Amino acid sequence: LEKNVIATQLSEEAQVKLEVIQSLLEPCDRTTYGQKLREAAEKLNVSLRTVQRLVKNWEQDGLVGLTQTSRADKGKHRIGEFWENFITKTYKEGNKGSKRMTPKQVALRVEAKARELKDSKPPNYKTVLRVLAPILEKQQKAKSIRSPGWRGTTLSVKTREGKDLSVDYSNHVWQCDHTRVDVLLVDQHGEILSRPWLTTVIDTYSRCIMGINLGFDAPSSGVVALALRHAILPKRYGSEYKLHCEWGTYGKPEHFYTDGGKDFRSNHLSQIGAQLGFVCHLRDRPSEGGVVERPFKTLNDQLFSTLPGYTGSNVQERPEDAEKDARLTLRELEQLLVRYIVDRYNQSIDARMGDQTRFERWEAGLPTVPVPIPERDLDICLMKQSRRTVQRGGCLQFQNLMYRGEYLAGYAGETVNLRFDPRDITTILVYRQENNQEVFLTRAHAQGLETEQLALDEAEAASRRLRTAGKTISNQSLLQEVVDRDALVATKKSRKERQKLEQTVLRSAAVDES
Amino acid sequence: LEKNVIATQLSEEAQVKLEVIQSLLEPCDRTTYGQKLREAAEKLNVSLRTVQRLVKNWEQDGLVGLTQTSRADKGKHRIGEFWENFITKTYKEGNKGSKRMTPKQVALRVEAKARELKDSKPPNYKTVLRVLAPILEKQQKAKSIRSPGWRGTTLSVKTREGKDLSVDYSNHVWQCDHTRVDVLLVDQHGEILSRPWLTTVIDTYSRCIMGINLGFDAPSSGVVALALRHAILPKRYGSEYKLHCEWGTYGKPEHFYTDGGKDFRSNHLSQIGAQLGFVCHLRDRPSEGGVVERPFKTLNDQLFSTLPGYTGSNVQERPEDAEKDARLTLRELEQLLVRYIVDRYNQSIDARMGDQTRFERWEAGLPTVPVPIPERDLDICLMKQSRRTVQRGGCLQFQNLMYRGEYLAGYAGETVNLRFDPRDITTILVYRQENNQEVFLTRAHAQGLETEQLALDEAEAASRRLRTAGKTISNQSLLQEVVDRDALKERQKLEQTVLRSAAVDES
Amino acid sequence: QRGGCLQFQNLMYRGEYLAGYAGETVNLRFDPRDITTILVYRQENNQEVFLTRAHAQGLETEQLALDEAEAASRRLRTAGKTISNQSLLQEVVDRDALVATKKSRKERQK
DNA sequence: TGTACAGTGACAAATTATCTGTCGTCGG
DNA sequence: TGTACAGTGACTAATTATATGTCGTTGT
Ligand SMILES: [Mg+2]
Ligand SMILES: [Mg+2]
Repeated sequence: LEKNVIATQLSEEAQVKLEVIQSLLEPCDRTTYGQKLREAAEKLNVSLRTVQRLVKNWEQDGLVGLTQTSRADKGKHRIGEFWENFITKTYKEGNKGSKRMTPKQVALRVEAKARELKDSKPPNYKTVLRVLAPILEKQQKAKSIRSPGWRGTTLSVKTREGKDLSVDYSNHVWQCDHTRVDVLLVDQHGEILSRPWLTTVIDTYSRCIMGINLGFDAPSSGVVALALRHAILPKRYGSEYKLHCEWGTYGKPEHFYTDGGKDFRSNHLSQIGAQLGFVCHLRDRPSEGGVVERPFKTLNDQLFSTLPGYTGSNVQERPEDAEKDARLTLRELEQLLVRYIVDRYNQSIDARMGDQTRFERWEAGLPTVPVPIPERDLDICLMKQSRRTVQRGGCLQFQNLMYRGEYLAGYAGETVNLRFDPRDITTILVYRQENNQEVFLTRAHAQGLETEQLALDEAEAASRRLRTAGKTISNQSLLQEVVDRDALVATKKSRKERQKLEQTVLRSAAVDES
Repeated sequence: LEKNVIATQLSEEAQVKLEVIQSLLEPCDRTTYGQKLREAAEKLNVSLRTVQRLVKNWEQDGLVGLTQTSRADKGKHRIGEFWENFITKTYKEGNKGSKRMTPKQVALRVEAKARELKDSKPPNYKTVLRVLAPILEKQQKAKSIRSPGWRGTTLSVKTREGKDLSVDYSNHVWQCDHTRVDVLLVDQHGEILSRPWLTTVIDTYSRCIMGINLGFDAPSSGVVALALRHAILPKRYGSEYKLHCEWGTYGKPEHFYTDGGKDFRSNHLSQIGAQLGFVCHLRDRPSEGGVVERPFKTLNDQLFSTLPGYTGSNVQERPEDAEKDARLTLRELEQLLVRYIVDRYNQSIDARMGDQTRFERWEAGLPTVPVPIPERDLDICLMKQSRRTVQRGGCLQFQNLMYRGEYLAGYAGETVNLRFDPRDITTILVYRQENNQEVFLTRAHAQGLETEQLALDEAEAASRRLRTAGKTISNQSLLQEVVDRDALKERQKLEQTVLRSAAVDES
Repeated sequence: QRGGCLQFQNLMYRGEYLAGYAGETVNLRFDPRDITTILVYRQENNQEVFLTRAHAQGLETEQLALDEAEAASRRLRTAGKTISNQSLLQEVVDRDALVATKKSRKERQK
């Protein structure tokens, strides 16, 4: 084991004592000790015994023997031990759970106990503040602790299962999460809508952003599936994005690492994982998600805080003009956000490295050039209805719609896996199991509405209105209920319901991409 | 103007110059003074001309003439004006409206313009911070500015009319506004309800709290009417409040001063004010009404922060256990809050004075002891229906309910002023205009409901349900649309039940 | 830093008994001829007190001198400066500033 | 003149470990 | 070992108003 003490900058009295010690450092003759000790007593204006004591402190200890020594009672209160423990316990107990008691309130409890004990001289307010001083101080360091982070090139990710998985190359481990964007948006007229949701997908080996989905829709496994589709497929943008670089990323993960939200623990994402072959993993804590969490802070600082309609990070920062100053449509925010991610964010230097651009680290990081996946083969993203049973005459029933198709009647009594798109359920793909291998059977079409379209949400909402009204349900009556609601909304003086208008602007951006 | 300057912290070099000047205070002779200069040139390691300059700097400035003055460039920037104006206005434009541009982002705009102009030395980010530094300190100072306060016995309350009310004595100007308390309360079963609303009525002259209302209920001209009657009437509290002094505070204001909430700028408070004879006055800014507002910080600091279920003053300071650690019901919180106001707060020192309690100053500050008003005469709190007309058959129809009155058939076709209680609309007081004055006529009653009590929000909720149910309008039909929804829960009804249990304990 | 870590010359140093001092300030002493190991001292009223040793982590085994670590650090700074806030990284800043500015729709009436 | 409670600089008093004299004791 | 950007001490280079000599000029 080891120990040492070193003097800090000497005080002026300690400097003088240093000159006296140097005056007493040379001699070898008892006569010269006597001479220089007596002149040192005169120089310090002290007794000869005092100079002897000073030399002995510098002999048995360092320069810290000729600096002053602090008192033994420094940091001990002179009030009784009962009172110091009473003040300490009263403060701590006053803060259990939701309660928040101030030192002044503690002082009132001290005075109340003093009346019970008939103590004419209890600790006053300043003494209570001093007694609680270190208790309040420690707290202020514990809240502020910095984490070292990782040093680079070697990285692993801690899962909620307690397992640590390494990250070895680009597209080894993707991560994803959603946020509100801190910007208010307007419709194509200039009336306010909502703050949109931004979903990002990001590669853990390179920190390069793989894809995004920006829209008014609340988070869902459908939103995660749209974001995976954009991440995975090769990307191209028209001149209206004004890009100078290309996003240039594509291909599919080996693992997908997420929060514990229902969106990522949904059966829909699990079916996407099994078809594309990328097992999912839940993060242990939000602090393990640093690679996906931090980019939202970076976007707030570099991008969103400069745009009209900025709402601040939270209500306490909200500019009073945030609703007076909203101007961007969703299509215009996406033009800005994609220019930023392609020309700026993915072109910045990768932290934990300093040598490499984030994209260059993705591209050089690849084990091999990934083979592009044809867009039609992201049909895997369709939801599966785990079974339906082929009824007599080849019918299937799904969400109250009745479907028939080109071969189904030969399979009556079997169970088939319907695979469907929630954006348009008027046609469904039917798959069956043969030799424990799922195979394609046919496309099934909702009888009598093959020329229409219906999202699953329209069919579900119209079905509730039919059940509430007490009317029967069939393909024609369900279709009539849907087109009648859109006609009734068209009679409204605003033609607005929040979702109908947010969907109109979102769909207008979605179908302007081509 | 006068123009003086004084030196401080002189010594560090200057004591050597000071000792030189002390050696030179007198032109003793042309022969000897030159020798004193040539001697001082040993203490300062410098020529005769440096010592002659030192003596001239001393004689023309005094002690600051010993100290080295700061350079003329101090606080000026060498980057040139173009860049100094570009950097200053870029920051300012980028923090316009909702934008909050950082100096780093300003530096990026500097590099962008320098690239356009083919400059080679666009100011460095460290110098951008320095150039923007002065206009950041100003912003921080302009937020931090303290205001003094009324000092002594003289006080002039500013209104939105630019008129000031001179507050001369107790009950001259009361004040009121509302706020949330910062504690989550529970029902009598221990499940979460919501954070109550607290109303306070204060007298401006004494700063004594003259009345309160605490409840889950919403700010409304009803909650203001209830705060008014609790303030005006003599106060009684039982032993379960454990009070050791009395809230001996009552009587009628001459003026009532408020924020612009719809509770206060309302016909209902106008009619209360005209019948009680007090004038309604509007607060010009939140910062004029500190006598109402500041009771609320003191209560957070002295009372509510020390109670379980405390929620903080805002969402960034919310204790994460607040939703799990709630324990008090509305009846406990009132039994604590009333004690706090009677034993502590009204008994503490009036801060403007230092030598009176808030209650002592109120009681001594009355121009005379006011007579207690009869509890029946607080029927001026009853809401007014201004212009309903008597139908043939001696009838009045009102919020779907139909009413019959003892002389009312004499006045079919005439117009009547109806006074009613939102807590109990089974009965209506009917007044009519005669000789251009109101005269009382009769106590009309909802026919077939004389044994029954309906509050206005129940008749309203029953009417909404009845309209949407497609059933007919009648006194029972409305009662039928109450008694099921009664018997069969929704937070507002659960809140109302706990609020009712407190009102029961008031009886 | 947590777990008893210190940063010096861009290397990360781990202290042997240091972990209880996270969030505290310490001072430190080393021989410029070899900065693979650093001596950590606590600060007190007139004295530094020797606290523990600390060793460099993630580096090569060969003993690291101080001048050599400065050199490694200027090679990183030189490499970073080759990506000289390079023009792509700024060209965006005008167009971000000019999709805004152009959209003055906050209060436009007829 | 918005406002009033809790936290914070500035100063004074009682207590105690620490530095100084003076003398006595022991060693060279 | 969460994660990566904006603000910040600590040090250095370029520019300048300023302190120091040296001599010429004038007043005493
Ligand atoms: Mg999340
Ligand atoms: Mg208000």
